[PDB]
Amino acid sequence: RPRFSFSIAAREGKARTGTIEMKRGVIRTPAFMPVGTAATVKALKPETVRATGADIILGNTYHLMLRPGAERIAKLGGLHSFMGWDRPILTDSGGYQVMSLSSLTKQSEEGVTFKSRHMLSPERSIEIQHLLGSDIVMAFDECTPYPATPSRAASSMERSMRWAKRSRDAFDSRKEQAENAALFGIQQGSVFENLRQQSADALAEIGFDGYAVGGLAVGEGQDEMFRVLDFSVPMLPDDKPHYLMGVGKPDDIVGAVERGIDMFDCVLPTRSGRNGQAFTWDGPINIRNARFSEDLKPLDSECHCAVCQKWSRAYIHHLIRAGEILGAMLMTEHNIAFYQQLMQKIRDSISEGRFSQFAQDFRARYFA
Amino acid sequence: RPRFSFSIAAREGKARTGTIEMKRGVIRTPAFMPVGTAATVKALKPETVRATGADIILGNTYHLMLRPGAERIAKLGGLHSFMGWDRPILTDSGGYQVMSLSSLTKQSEEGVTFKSRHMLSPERSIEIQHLLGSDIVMAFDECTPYPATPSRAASSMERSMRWAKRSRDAFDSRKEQAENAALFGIQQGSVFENLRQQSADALAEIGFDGYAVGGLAVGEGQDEMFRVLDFSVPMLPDDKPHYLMGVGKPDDIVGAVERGIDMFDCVLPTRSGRNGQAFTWDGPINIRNARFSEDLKPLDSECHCAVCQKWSRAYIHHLIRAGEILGAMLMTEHNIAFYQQLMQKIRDSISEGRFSQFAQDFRARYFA
Ligand SMILES: Nc1nc(=O)c2cc3nc(NCCN4CCCCC4)[nH]c3cc2[nH]1
Ligand SMILES: Nc1nc(=O)c2cc3nc(NCCN4CCCCC4)[nH]c3cc2[nH]1
Ligand SMILES: [Cl-]
Ligand SMILES: [Cl-]
Ligand SMILES: [Zn+2]
Ligand SMILES: [Zn+2]
Repeated sequence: RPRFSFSIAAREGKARTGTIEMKRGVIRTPAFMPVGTAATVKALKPETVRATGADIILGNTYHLMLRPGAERIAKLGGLHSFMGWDRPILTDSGGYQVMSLSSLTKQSEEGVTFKSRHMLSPERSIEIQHLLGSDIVMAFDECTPYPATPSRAASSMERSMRWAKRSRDAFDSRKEQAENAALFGIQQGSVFENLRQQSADALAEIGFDGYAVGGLAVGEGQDEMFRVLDFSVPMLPDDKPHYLMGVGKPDDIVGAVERGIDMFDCVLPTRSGRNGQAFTWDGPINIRNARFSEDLKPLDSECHCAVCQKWSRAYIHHLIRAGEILGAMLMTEHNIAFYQQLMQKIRDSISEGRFSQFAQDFRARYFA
Repeated sequence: RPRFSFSIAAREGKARTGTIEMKRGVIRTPAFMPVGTAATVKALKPETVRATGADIILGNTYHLMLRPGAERIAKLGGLHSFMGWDRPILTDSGGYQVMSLSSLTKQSEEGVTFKSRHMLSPERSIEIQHLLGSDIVMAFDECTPYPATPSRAASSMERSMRWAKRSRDAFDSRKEQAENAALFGIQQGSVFENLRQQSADALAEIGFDGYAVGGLAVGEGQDEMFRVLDFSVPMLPDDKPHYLMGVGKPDDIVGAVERGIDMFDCVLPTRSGRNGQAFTWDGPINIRNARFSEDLKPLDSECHCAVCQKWSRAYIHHLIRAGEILGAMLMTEHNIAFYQQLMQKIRDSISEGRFSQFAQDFRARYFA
């Protein structure tokens, strides 16, 4: 198996479908990555994550470096062995989470020091991801807060680009990592076209295996996110994967694919599952609602998941009302399966040249 | 398949091993029943409960009548369909739980009224268990508090015996229930030999499919519980199953089998699993302890369960420390599997006439 090979099998407008081949497996694109921040996709065994159709999951440098620790995970045989997931794992670099979750931060050209006292930098981030045994390593960046003035966005993006080069160099210096893993760069520039262009130029000059659109899904809303994607995605190399970080709701995913995105991750299906929200083709439902107390239908009428084959809305309603762990388990498995089925329909429709019609049909029903 | 047929295949001293055949499946005895109070064995899919080796699970009249409701479960197709467990279910009658969990109770010859305002009586308890579709129905009784004076124990036991007859009559009046389910009586009498005898006599005169030893595991401790079992179990009909309610720790189970008990239920493996206690052949361990943070061994070195085949102590330690649902799932599956393996070893050793040696070996190692 190759270290990293991206093939585009079909296109429709800006949308693409294909595969990334890696040593630990094949990733079908457009891809959705379930989030496994604490070395677990919450409430699911890895075998169940795979059963839903997931090809790859997301982990986090920031969380794992704090608990259980990067050196510790390496001593225990690496993240794959530790959590029992043998397929590809993409790890975020800490760039976002250090600023989102830390009680106090000190930012400088060297990197970021923070209180959980720890340090992250391009070099340390890449080293941690090496110790974890990540398959797709993210460059260490800064997710510019929204909104930002053009000047603040510019200085932030420029620092990220210097950090991108340091990330590239650190990754390339570690022979085993360079041989077995892939490195993605992260575009910044807030909502500004000229900065997005400068960022894309800088990343392409360095050269990466894939390119993430960073700095979005940070409160700007779908209209603005789509506006920025409209000009930002075409700036990235066409022949490499495009990864939209932290997106999103089903309609966000469809629109982002229409704009050239190949990869997604989001806590929504897992988190909202635990909170009682189930995704269906007719839009989300809250299973806690009294209207479901005697509803014998599955969560979704078409869904092929094991939950929908076996249990009723009424039962899951009871479980979630009761605070039962099995409620969280079943809701989560269903939601992750729903997300994977969405990605499968997207892939199939692009392959068949009917993605535009799929997007239209999807929205008409989902938002009816 | 028969409604109810108990066969004893082998004996050693007071210990027996055999099978109960019922319409929904065979129960190997001595049997351990995982507890499923809220219509779920906490943190496990029914398929996982079955995978551990369980033949039958326990449900509760008291909890289910309050949430989601007995009529509601019947409208939804019965408890088996509702929760997705198609094998036998034994339901406790509410006799214990109404007094243990209710905020206020009023006790009379008719039954018990309580605040969650509801009513339980022999007739209502049997009706609820009918609506649930229970396979083994428990008589509605009173679990005498411990300690009790001989006179208080006597009056309590006598009321339970009158309630046992009312339970028998209510069950027999419902043709579908009498055709498809079994009814067990519950012996009371606290710690007093003469009262236990009077209770056994009363139950045998009425006639039941099985006989539970009630009124124990209520704070008396193992020495006293065993002392009472020594004289109480031989009073019950030899040719019917003997069920010790609410027991217990592994050593309690072994000693109770040595005293003629065929059936057990306890929340210990599930509850203590969630709390970080794992059962092993060398005694329980608390997986949260720092000593496990880098321990690559499975929870137990011999255990055949899926958890022990795949994950380390170190990983489970991390999960439980982090409050992750998967931690609860894995600990629970392992503990329930451990309990089932204990029952299998008990069954095999009695079958082979080496149970005494097994009990000795078990204790020497478990308590080393
Ligand atoms: N290294 C790095 N750089 C980014 O610019 C970035 C940008 C991101 N934007 C998000 N948004 C997450 C949105 N999420 C939606 C569901 C509820 C929780 C928040 N996650 C991100 C992660 C990111 N990681
Ligand atoms: N109907 C009925 N009658 C009883 O005499 C009875 C006696 C019981 N004794 C227990 N003890 C439960 C012990 N358990 C150990 C693990 C922690 C929680 C308490 N459960 C019982 C249930 C019972 N149910
Ligand atoms: Cl997210
Ligand atoms: Cl118990
Ligand atoms: Zn489903
Ligand atoms: Zn095990």
